Amino acid sequence: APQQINDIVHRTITPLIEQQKIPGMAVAVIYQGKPYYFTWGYADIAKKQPVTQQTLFELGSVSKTFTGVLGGDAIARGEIKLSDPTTKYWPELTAKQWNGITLLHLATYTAGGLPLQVPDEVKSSSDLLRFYQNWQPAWAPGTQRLYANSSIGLFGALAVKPSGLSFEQAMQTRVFQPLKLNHTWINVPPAEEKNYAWGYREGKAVHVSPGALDAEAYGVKSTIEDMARWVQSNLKPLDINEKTLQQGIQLAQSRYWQTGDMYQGLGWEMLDWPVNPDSIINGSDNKIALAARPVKAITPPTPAVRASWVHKTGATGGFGSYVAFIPEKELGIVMLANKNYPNPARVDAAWQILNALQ
Ligand SMILES: C[C@@H](C(=O)O)N(c1ccccc1)S(C)(=O)=O
Ligand SMILES: C[C@@H](C(=O)O)N(c1ccccc1)S(C)(=O)=O
Ligand SMILES: C[C@@H](C(=O)O)N(c1ccccc1)S(C)(=O)=O
Repeated sequence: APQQINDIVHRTITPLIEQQKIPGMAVAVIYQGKPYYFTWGYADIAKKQPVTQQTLFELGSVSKTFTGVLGGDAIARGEIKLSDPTTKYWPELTAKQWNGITLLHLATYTAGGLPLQVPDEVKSSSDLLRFYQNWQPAWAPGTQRLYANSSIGLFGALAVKPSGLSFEQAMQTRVFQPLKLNHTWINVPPAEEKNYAWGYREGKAVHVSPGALDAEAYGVKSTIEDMARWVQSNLKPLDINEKTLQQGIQLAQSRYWQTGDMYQGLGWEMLDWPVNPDSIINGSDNKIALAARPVKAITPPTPAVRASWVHKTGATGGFGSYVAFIPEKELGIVMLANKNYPNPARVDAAWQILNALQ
């Protein structure tokens, strides 16, 4: 590999792994249309299985970027509009607080205080309906952002309804397959089980537990190679042959809301490049990232801005991931680990690497 890339990546990631006690890690740097891969440690400690370029990691909330692009593709297909009322796609949602809550609000966490999690007690479809029917907003729509699986997860479920496809079938056929992400999964198939890393939490091997809206909010598993291809697809949407997917990728990077110095896309979040590293590093801490914050509407949304830092953190109980890229520089990074270690450590490492290369 180019020595600059080798050195920049190793000098940043080796200490990170040591400090954070990460059992296994894979990193991709995407530099001018080419990926460079690096791996460390163990996918399975007990079985002594190393992390390889074929190891599957749980992406956790990085999955929301796939959800956002799938939703973008459904808009491009003319199947949904972000301006449509939620009730158009879920007519059983008759409670009055839903008047004025659109798919845009669901997609961007601005419905007015939908909770981070769907309650664990929600086990059935009828339970889910009751939950949303009985939910009371703290805020008028389009006024406060509160990061929420119950928000974007419902967006993903509704976005695919006109197609008649299940969320998994829509994702596979409309996103994974056209982009040749052949080792990216909502449900890991038996053929891939030998590559599926264990997550580690408090010294125990764990995989993500089933939950309502899991696929839509945090349920994708992928390899470092497929994730590098995902970054390249989001860096160069016009190279995608399928018109609706090409458009959907771009719609996910449109800037719909601003809070502080960040802009909310569909799944993706964006800041102007060059960024203040303190703002992305400190801003990534859950003390800010999961907080309720006022939003300014961007009226109308800015189309995807080339000079942006585009990124997403995400975790499950046993995994921690980060993806960031800068379209104007054709530059990106993917960091996948089988421990949920703090967001700011991820973002700090990514910025050190990308800043040294840009
Ligand atoms: C960088 C550029 C491209 O596709 O070559 N564009 C882009 C802008 C934002 C995000 C991703 C790509 S584009 C289609 O505006 O010219
Ligand atoms: C906060 C969020 C994430 O970091 O991806 N979630 C999480 C919460 C606790 C532990 C691990 C992850 S999630 C996937 O539940 O939304
Ligand atoms: C992330 C997930 C998991 O099992 O890994 N968990 C979860 C549990 C209930 C609802 C949503 C997510 S978690 C946060 O306990 O680790």
